[PDB]
Amino acid sequence: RFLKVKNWETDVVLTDTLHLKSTLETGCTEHICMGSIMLPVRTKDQLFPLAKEFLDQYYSSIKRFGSKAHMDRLEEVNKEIESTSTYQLKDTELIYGAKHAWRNASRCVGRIQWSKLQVFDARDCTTAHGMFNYICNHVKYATNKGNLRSAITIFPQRTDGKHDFRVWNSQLIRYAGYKQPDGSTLGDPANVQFTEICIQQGWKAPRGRFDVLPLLLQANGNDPELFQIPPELVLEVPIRHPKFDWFKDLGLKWYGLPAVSNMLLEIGGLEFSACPFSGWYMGTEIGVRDYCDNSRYNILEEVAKKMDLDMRKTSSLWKDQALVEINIAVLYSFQSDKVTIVDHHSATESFIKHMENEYRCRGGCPADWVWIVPPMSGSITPVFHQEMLNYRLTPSFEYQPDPWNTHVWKG
Amino acid sequence: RFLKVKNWETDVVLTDTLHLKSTLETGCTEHICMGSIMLPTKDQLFPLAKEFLDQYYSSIKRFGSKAHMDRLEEVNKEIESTSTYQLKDTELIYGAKHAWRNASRCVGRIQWSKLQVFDARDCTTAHGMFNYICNHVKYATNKGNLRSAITIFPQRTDGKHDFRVWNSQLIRYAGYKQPDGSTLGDPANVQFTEICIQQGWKAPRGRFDVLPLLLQANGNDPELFQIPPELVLEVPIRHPKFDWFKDLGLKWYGLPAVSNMLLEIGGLEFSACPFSGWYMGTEIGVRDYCDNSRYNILEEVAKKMDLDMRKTSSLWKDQALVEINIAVLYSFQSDKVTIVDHHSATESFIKHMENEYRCRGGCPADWVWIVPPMSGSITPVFHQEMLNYRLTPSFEYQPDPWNTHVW
Ligand code: HEM
Ligand code: HEM
Ligand SMILES: Cc1cc(N)nc(C[C@@H]2CNC[C@@H]2OCC/C=C/c2cccc(F)c2)c1
Ligand SMILES: Cc1cc(N)nc(C[C@@H]2CNC[C@@H]2OCC/C=C/c2cccc(F)c2)c1
Ligand SMILES: C[C@H](O)[C@H](O)[C@H]1CNc2nc(N)[nH]c(=O)c2N1
Ligand SMILES: C[C@H](O)[C@H](O)[C@H]1CNc2nc(N)[nH]c(=O)c2N1
Ligand SMILES: [Zn+2]
Repeated sequence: RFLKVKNWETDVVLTDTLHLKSTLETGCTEHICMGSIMLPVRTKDQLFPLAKEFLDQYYSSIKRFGSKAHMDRLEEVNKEIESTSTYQLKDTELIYGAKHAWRNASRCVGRIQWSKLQVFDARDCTTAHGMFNYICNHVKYATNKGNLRSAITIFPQRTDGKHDFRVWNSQLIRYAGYKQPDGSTLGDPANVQFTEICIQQGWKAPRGRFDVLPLLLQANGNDPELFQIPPELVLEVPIRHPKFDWFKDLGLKWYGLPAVSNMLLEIGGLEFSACPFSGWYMGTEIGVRDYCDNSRYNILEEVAKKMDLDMRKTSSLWKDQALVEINIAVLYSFQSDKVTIVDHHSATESFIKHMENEYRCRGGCPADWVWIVPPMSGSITPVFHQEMLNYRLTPSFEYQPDPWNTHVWKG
Repeated sequence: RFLKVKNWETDVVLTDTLHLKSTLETGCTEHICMGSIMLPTKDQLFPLAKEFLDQYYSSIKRFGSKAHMDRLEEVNKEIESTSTYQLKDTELIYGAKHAWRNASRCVGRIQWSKLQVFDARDCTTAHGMFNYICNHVKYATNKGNLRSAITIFPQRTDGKHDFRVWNSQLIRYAGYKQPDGSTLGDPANVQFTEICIQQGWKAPRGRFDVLPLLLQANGNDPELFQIPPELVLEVPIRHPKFDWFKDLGLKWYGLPAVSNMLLEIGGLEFSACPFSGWYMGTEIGVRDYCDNSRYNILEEVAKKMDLDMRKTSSLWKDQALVEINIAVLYSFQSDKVTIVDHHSATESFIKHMENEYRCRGGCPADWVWIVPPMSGSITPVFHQEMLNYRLTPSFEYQPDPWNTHVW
């Protein structure tokens, strides 16, 4: 069956057939759409079909489907599963797997870059000190003195689910938030709980507005251990505005490297519960969300005051005005310091090109519209007007519950 | 089977049960989500009739009363005999209000119960349609102080005797195919503007020409009517700070009035039910003024503000978009024509969502339409999970009449 998507700005009509390879479920039914819901141990029995599915995909892509090497590899995996109960990915399969998880990430506007992904193989890792080193190296390689390169580091897969590798941080680099006795927060409000855990675990907190949190790392199902990224490995950008000279005295800065560490990479049935990955920012992730959610730094008031906007009625659009100025300041700063960043206009445009190309070359591109359209100026970006189809392909990145909810404490 | 919705800004969790009475299909499956697609006999009539009357009598606290069973019988009898039935005034008023209450794509539903309903079921001709519509326009406009209303022409019969209002809105500007190659007026309306010309309209060929109504009665060929100019309240667009804004020659109309939808109540189909409320600012300033395929004035505005249009990263589009929208609100306010801004309106839908969760057990909402087309994440609806499902009575899209009318 063929499914058509229309762009209402251009009238371009695309045809999806790739949704026919979709496996996992969406959360939706014929009676309810759960399209705006944020969140809508594996036996031999289920594992070989998944391995087989993945390996048929790998071997088609390299143009060897049906070859001896393909059959022999099916055979080899088959055996390994029924004798040790799991199996090991080859280097080529792991690289391919991790690229495709990104390619299949329907909530990711940056996918035009999916084939340029430096894969770091950390499957020989055994301790939390080992993980630290691996993560320091990724951070240095990815940062690259401001010329950001996309990368992922992949630690040993799940075994019995009692011996998991996890990164407890939700991003490798993030600012502490501290809830004060008066009910206010210093630093990033989103990170308060993580920051209490670290403090509990022994971290001595400076207690400023921008403290880079320590990594909290779990190897082999063991209790997590604290480590401090070397500051010289943490590129930061002070934020200033091209026209407004008072902007800088707001005291704002941000880190250059966005690096998601709390997700689970599934490849061919295997579960990599520690796979920190990193790319580069779209400006609005900082200027819209990080600075301007009420539940984050919430600097909109202070910025509108200083621009002397009429603040006594929402209808002056003072919030909208302040938000655009802040975002200007974020792109200006990153650009001035030569730290890679992309604006939301250029990023949505690249995506639509990527999306069309994926339809022509792959029969589709699963895309989640709620996530792809930027969180300011939606309708003046070309994705707003693009119909999309959302579906789940493997390999894939998945959410997992935070580890402090599920960890069996040892000693 | 009971479903939770979380607000990520407040942590407020609401529990939806209303979806279990969801009747129609969404377009999604367990394999594919279609959340972002624009358009995803006697034997069926009685169930539909029954389901509706059941909710009506429940609403008036008379579920399973003599009056209730008596009516179910009376309707059951009318259908068996006539193949259709007629709604009581009270049923029709309740049905229209609930079609709006159930509009998953409408941010303005806090207002659903203040809807003045005009029963035009006795209408027989286009001239009659025209009279009813002018009365609707004048009543709803109310010299700038807008009031919600719907006018309801006679229901579908054998489907070759449909009443349709061919315009997509009661009041829209003309769009013209030009020798130049570009587009004069509103490009949304080009086709329809040509159908009017082609039935005899005398286009004045300007940027802002109020289109003539094309009305169809009892499946007849449609006719033209010029809404009296003095009933069309228009607003000149100026900026509270930029003196030059005026010189762009921008105006919009005060009355948003959708006329191309099909209202379905208890299985009955009202193919002509133009309805109107009042504008959210962004509807004119973001979409009407700034869409590529619309008036598309951002470049012209950015220029007058002397912004750096060399690179997209100066955010020149975004800056101009805010100002264009500031001017829309300011103008409507200055001329005292009701408008709501997107902050105020989404904050209202949130309180209305809460009320519906506690009073009705839920609220179908299409997040993709609810979240404004500018500044999404700074409005509270950005962070609010929503469930989308189809309840009846409802408004539905229908084929544009010309594609269908046997001429
Ligand atoms: C090249 C630079 C990249 C850019 C500009 C980019 C852009 C984005 C943005 C703006 C989001 C949504 C964040 C939000 O608004 O909450 C996102 C989500 C995501 N991206 Fe990327 N991305 C990039 C690289 C990558 C990489 C390297 C990966 C992993 C290989 C990745 C995988 C994902 C995933 C899994 C999500 C969903 C996150 C979640 O569900 O919490 N992206 N992308
Ligand atoms: C009272 C002020 C009202 C406000 C502020 C309002 C707001 C809106 C907005 C902003 C949209 C999205 C429009 C778009 O972006 O295309 C919309 C859609 C809609 N509203 Fe309202 N509304 C109002 C009154 C009404 C009334 C009186 C009705 C019916 C009685 C109604 C029913 C609908 C329907 C069916 C849609 C979806 C139309 C479509 O799918 O194209 N609304 N509303
Ligand atoms: C590699 C990468 C590049 C890039 N530009 N952006 C991303 C993803 C972004 C980066 N900053 C945070 C975001 O990750 C998701 C954060 C929130 C998501 C979330 C999802 C589910 C539940 C929840 F609580 C939160 C990743
Ligand atoms: C009553 C009302 C008030 C209000 N503020 N807004 C609305 C709905 C708005 C009025 N202007 C645009 C929108 O009407 C329908 C928009 C287009 C929808 C559409 C649906 C299917 C196909 C298509 F081409 C277009 C209705
Ligand atoms: C493709 C997508 O479904 C389409 O562009 C939608 C997106 N959201 C919208 N939201 C509103 N309010 N109005 C619209 O016309 C649309 N168009
Ligand atoms: C409720 C809703 O699904 C949720 O708040 C989403 C909306 N869109 C988003 N879009 C992006 N890019 N990132 C997000 O975190 C969210 N949050
Ligand atoms: Zn869906």
